[PDB]
Amino acid sequence: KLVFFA
Repeated sequence: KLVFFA
């Protein structure tokens, strides 16, 4: 899994 917030 890969989750990325900006």
